[PDB]
Amino acid sequence: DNVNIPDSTFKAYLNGLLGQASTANITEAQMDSLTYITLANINVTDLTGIEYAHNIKDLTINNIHATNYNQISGLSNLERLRIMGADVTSDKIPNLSGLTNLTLLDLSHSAHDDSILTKINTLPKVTSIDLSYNGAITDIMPLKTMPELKSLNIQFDGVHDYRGIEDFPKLNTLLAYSQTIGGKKLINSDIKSSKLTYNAENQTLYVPFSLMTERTVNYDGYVPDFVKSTASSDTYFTMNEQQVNGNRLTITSDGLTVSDVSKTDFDNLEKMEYNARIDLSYQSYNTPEQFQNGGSYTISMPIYDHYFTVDHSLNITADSEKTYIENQLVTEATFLSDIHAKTDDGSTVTSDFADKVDFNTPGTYTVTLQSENNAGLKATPVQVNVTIKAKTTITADEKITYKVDTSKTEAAFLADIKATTNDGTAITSDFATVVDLSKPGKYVVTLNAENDLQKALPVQVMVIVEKET
Ligand SMILES: [Mg+2]
Ligand SMILES: [Mg+2]
Ligand code: NA
Repeated sequence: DNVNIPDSTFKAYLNGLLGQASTANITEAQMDSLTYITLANINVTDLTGIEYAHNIKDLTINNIHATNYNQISGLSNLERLRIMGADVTSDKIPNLSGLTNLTLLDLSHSAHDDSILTKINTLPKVTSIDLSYNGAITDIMPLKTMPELKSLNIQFDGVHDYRGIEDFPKLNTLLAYSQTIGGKKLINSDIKSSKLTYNAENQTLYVPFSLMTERTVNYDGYVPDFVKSTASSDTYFTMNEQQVNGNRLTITSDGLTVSDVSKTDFDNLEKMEYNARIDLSYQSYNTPEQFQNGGSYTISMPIYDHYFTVDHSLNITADSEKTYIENQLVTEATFLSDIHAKTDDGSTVTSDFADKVDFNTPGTYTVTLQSENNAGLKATPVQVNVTIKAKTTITADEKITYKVDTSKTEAAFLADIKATTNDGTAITSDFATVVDLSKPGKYVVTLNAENDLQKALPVQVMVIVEKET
């Protein structure tokens, strides 16, 4: 019954509580006398022995740079827990389902992500949570399953979607003002320039707000607008990492318009960033009814940040090899169908196929596809390997002559007339339904030959059976 507390600074703290020397020993009975533990702004790196304090109702930890927090997983009699630090990532917290008398949970000012929720949504008696100041917390819907949750703080947190909230069984307070959507867990899109609009007569660039796909949606489906201010604090818009001056911006409910944009400027556009405020103010949206009974539901004035990568290329995708046979003929049009040649726009594809592919010399030929949809076509060309295969050709003798009542098998006959194809393709025959060999005369057996790719032109052999003396 004397307790292992490996951290000198941690034990030092605890001895100060018991009025003993900083380096004194501590007793399973001494641990059990403890009503609270408050570690703040001291470098404590391991919490072992805590697993020991079975009687604390208050654990309060701020900025201690602990490696993890595992050892708290079963303090059944703990009522109020608080752990804050810029380094407290979500992994450092164990699952908290043991904490069966916990009413209060504050993990504010930390570096948690969404994986924290599935550790804390199994808490039976938690009335309130503060996940305030966690920028990487982006969706709070998993907390709908907690039975007693009444109050939730997510101030300054990057949540964007409130659809589901009425699922909360007992919630009457959501504090959710000033989210910074895309602040920690970045939002990026890779996009075709076709999705934008360049007008050369006005020299204007238009960017449709329909691209801002992670924008705030209130619980009832309401989608607030971006502010229309072109002040740097309100809108921060970037082209190729260069901030565009307010004087050039015009903002509507549909999108944003830049003036003074040249054709060269537009073509050179590789990146945009849209960082702006959302127009959602005091008393400007619906509140669900749960929160109207003397609670509060503020989801106001969020901030949105959205990175863009712009692609002006038009690219062509098609099957990249094909096989025809030796001397049949194909028209470029039939060629393109076969390989399914397509521009990414739905414009034209040309080719040199008629130039490169030689149908009379079996082999493999490089066709290069090209396409010019644009005012111009920096449409990089994609190559296709067209393959010609040898025509499957039977060769044989054309006459053979046998005595009556000679016995002959089919395979003997094909051997006798040196019947053969150019590729290992099997010859079929009407031989044994055409020749008699009991009755003299002239019999015409036709040879044939087929494979996966072609049928040969049939060949005739004249089998003469002569009544010889
Ligand atoms: Mg801004
Ligand atoms: Mg109102
Ligand atoms: Na708090």
